[PDB]
Amino acid sequence: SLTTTEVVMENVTAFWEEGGTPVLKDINFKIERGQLLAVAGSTGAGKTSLLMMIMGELEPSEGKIKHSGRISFCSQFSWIMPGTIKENIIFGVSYDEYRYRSVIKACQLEEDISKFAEKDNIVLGEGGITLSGGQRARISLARAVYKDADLYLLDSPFGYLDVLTEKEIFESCVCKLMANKTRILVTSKMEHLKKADKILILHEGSSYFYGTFSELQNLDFSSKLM
Ligand SMILES: Nc1ncnc2c1ncn2[C@@H]1O[C@H](COP(=O)(O)OP(=O)(O)OP(=O)(O)O)[C@@H](O)[C@H]1O
Ligand SMILES: [Mg+2]
Repeated sequence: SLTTTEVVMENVTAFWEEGGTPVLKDINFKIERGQLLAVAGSTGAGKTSLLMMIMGELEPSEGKIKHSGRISFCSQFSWIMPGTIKENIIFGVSYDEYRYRSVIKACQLEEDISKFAEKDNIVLGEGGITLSGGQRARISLARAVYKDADLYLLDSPFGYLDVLTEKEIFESCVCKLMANKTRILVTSKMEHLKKADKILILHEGSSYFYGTFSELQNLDFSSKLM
């Protein structure tokens, strides 16, 4: 009877356009501190909107959202500010060389940085147009992981990566480096769902499944979707 709960949603319904159809309807879940929740579902299902509710950017019309803590958010827009790679990753936080190194290794940036003589000190322009798609994605993830937060909201960080790079980062970063952090990972990959503490599958704004992977194996659409 000591509770470890970090995020709760109870009977949550929300509208982006207050009057039409809800973007999220009757959503219920809870995440305990240090757990990984995988959020899956087709394009447009409401996955990012769910993260937005957690961040206070979308308010419910019904229900309650409970969370107290610092959030770090890795958006679908893999964005880059003018400045160095190092400056992009640290992004206004205090510098901790041990932490910085652990994050660049876990996000598979070691080999990319170590390529130039100027290492991670070379200035990027806004957009980081001289980087590869995957470099931009990894720098964006590294930024979110470097922040010292209580809840990590990782919105499909692996979209632009090849399947081998994605596997290595999911294992080193999400599963290992962040093992004791509360994480919500938007992903529909079945291998990732296996490793999650809990799973929420959304469909057209409603909950299609919520529970453990063993509870999912016992039941489908998810096997088509993943
Ligand atoms: N800020 C917003 N204002 C108005 N409508 C929005 C907003 N954000 C999302 N929507 C709409 O709500 C629906 C759900 O969008 P959302 O971004 O949550 O989907 P998603 O599950 O993240 O999809 P994807 O996998 O494509 O990223 C979409 O039809 C989208 O057009
Ligand atoms: Mg999205």
